[PDB]
Amino acid sequence: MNTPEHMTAVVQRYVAALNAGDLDGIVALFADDATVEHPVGSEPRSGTAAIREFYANSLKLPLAVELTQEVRAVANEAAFAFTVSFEYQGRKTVVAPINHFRFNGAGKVVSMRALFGEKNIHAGA
Amino acid sequence: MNTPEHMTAVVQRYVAALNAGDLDGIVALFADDATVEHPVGSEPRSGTAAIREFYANSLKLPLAVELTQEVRAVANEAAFAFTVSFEYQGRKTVVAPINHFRFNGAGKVVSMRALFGEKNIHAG
Ligand SMILES: C[C@]12CCc3c(ccc4cc(O)ccc34)[C@@H]1CCC2=O
Ligand SMILES: C[C@]12CCc3c(ccc4cc(O)ccc34)[C@@H]1CCC2=O
Repeated sequence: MNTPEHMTAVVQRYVAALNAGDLDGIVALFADDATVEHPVGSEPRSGTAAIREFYANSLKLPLAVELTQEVRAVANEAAFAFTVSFEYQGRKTVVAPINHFRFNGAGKVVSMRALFGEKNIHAGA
Repeated sequence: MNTPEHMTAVVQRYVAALNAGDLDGIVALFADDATVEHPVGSEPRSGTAAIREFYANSLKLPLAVELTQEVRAVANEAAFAFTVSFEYQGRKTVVAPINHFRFNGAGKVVSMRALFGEKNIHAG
């Protein structure tokens, strides 16, 4: 099994990597054949190239990402509450998702699902 | 597809029914063919009779429950952060899971999963 400490560390490193604008850092958390599903209910992005593309696009704006509560880690899975803040043309957005990671045997992430809706996107005006 | 309003209010009723020790009310939120998996990793209890006994058992001690952040609701799913507290034999325990609901076409919860580890169980 994965250890909860390893999963929690991966979640923390993922946030730090977002904050550092570190694309290779993020992508390396993932399995070769992982999936990102963003938002929940959309067609999952699949494989390294599509994952790299999703995060490359995500990082076009400077992000302030913040783990808002302790990570919840059990078996081969982790879930976490966080915020992602950004600003474009003088307009602030704070999104509050809850994300879910499944890990494989090697301790790599095999799926990401980002669960959030419109009521979780918060504007500055 | 379910409304985020509806999935959100269901999360509120759930928390309320836990606080109220209102067993019938927790159970009515779930579909006939729902399953509950608590903690993620265990064998899912399945169907109305097994779900009721799951709650009946948890409700042997009075539960103090509260959402610690906004609900997230999208597509047919909601996820929520919360603490659940109880007191037995002179010890207070606080657990902080994140739960995940899937809803069916008719607005009932057809799947629940409680995500928490040892580090989310707190002994004061
Ligand atoms: C600034 C601008 C008009 C307004 C505007 C632009 C780009 C992004 C924006 C984002 C906003 O949230 C509000 C206004 C703009 C244009 C780019 C060039 C231009 O004239
Ligand atoms: C299962 C639960 C979340 C976790 C939890 C509950 C009750 C007692 C518990 C006791 C524990 O040692 C660990 C976790 C729980 C809640 C009852 C309803 C609910 O959603």
